[PDB]
Amino acid sequence: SKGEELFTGVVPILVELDGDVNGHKFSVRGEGEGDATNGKLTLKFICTTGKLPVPWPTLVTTLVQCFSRYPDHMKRHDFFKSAMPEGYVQERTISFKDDGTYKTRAEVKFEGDTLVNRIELKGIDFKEDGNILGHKLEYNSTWGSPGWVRLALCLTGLVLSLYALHVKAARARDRDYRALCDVGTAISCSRVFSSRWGRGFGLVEHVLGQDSILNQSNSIFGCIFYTLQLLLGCLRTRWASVLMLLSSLVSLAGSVYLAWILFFVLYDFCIVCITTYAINVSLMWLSFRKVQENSHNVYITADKQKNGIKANFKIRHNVEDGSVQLADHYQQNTPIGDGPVLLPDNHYLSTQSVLSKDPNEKRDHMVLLEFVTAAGITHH
Ligand SMILES: O=C1c2ccccc2C(=O)C1C(=O)[C@H](c1ccccc1)c1ccc(Cl)cc1
Repeated sequence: SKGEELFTGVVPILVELDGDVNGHKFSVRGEGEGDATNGKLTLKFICTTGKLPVPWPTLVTTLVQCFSRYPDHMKRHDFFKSAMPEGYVQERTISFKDDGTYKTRAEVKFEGDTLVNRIELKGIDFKEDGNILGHKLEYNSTWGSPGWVRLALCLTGLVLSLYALHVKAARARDRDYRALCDVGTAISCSRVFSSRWGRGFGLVEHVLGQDSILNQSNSIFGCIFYTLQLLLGCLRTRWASVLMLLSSLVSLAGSVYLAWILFFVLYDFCIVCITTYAINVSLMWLSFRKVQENSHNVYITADKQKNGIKANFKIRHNVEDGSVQLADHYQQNTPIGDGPVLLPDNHYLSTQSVLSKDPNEKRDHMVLLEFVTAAGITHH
């Protein structure tokens, strides 16, 4: 499109937002530059009216997708650049799960040589004690709390593993030892842990042999597993999530096998064993959900009825208590001018944000670095 030649250089950016959230009114100004060739934008935002009544991360999506890098084979699907320089109107509803809602309207046009994004934001039905009005979101921290849930599952698993190990040693030093989990002649964790399936899952011998250092009491694997689940719960990166998922899968397989042993070989209803199986399914589901929550894509489809596009996506904001806050975005773009625009096939934008602070800025502010690439259409 013709508007493309407006984006091959470095473009200055002005962003102006006036907001009102549960009656707390505020203004934000941002300035910076966009480099669509690299899909890179760098902007600094100031709250001009004082302290921002909402967390900065929640405003990132509102505070210029024409700076996305569309690969050469997808240039015919770049609506945002084709609406320039006249621009487009971008409207959104952002629904925060179990809390309030943002409603936004923006005009994005060229004024002289400046790309200008002017926004009105109205937020309603927010909880004063919630994560938003309560300022409980993490800004950019790379480690933090694991969350009450993960903490309970992992600590419980760790204590039960510790006691299991203690039982195995005590029973090995005394046949008449009766454990806490020795409930009856048919419920004896002592008998379970001291069975050959109590070491290396009764499998490590047949593969790596009996001297292998992997031939540890199953509860040793328990200690390491729950410990790593708990520390990985403290990291805020993709790879920690995948590791949590893989370890959860291994624990799942081992738990299914050990349950089969419990009911069809040992004829034992080991209450502590069933409990660790349940905890392990819980962690399986949590790591599965975590991996799903890792996706940051903007899903774009053409809207012929408005000669523009529509998009929807989910943002997950980290909460200081270790939980996550969902923000369901629904988005509409319509051209301002009357010249031709590109209506794309289905695709998505992949975006990466880096939030930081300016050590020299005394006003409430956000430094933002962003890389955005279009994808979702295979080049073949
Ligand atoms: O030694 C064991 C055994 C022998 C026969 C039948 C069942 C089991 C176990 O549950 C197993 C455990 O003790 C052990 C376990 C049981 C109870 C509490 C903490 C740890 C365990 C290890 C790995 C997984 Cl993934 C699940 C459970």
